[PDB]
Amino acid sequence: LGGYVLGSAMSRPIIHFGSDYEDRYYRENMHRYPNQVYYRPMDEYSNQNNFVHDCVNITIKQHTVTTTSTETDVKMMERVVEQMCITQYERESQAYY
Amino acid sequence: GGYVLGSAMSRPIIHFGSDYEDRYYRENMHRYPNQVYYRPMDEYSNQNNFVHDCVNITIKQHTVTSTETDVKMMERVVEQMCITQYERESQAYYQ
Repeated sequence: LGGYVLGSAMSRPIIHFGSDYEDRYYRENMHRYPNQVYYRPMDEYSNQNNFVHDCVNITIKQHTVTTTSTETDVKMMERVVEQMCITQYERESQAYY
Repeated sequence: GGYVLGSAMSRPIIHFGSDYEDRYYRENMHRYPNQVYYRPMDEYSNQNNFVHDCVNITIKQHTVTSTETDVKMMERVVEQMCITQYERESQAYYQ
């Protein structure tokens, strides 16, 4: 809780699954998940653990509100958001110090 | 085949959107494997096909060798280890 900011677009990561169905589904459908994440702006209480934790949590919540679907899409959304939040951390911390 | 087994590595930190899953991993991460199988780096490798192959072969090896929760967790762990292995291998390969 504390104010989040919507980050700039980034290229969507390719997420890999051991199941052939899901692996292909992601390749074909990745263009439909967001390519931006909401995050808590970096300050003295921030570290990589809580930055990504907070980012994944709020981004997933906001996407539910914004979308006003399937089990498969939920699973994949969460994985792409985590990878994007890690990128966002690298962006915000290589700009903080 | 043409795969190798990697050295054991620190288990990855992974965050989940569900509070339950997020805590389950925290508490049960030590019971997923801490090494992956992968296609060793050569002039055809890049991050995408390396991770693709490593996830495919490692998951297949552990299927041959679960709750829905553990299967999800396992895949996330393997993918992060595969990404870390790529970083290690490509750094060495370009020397």
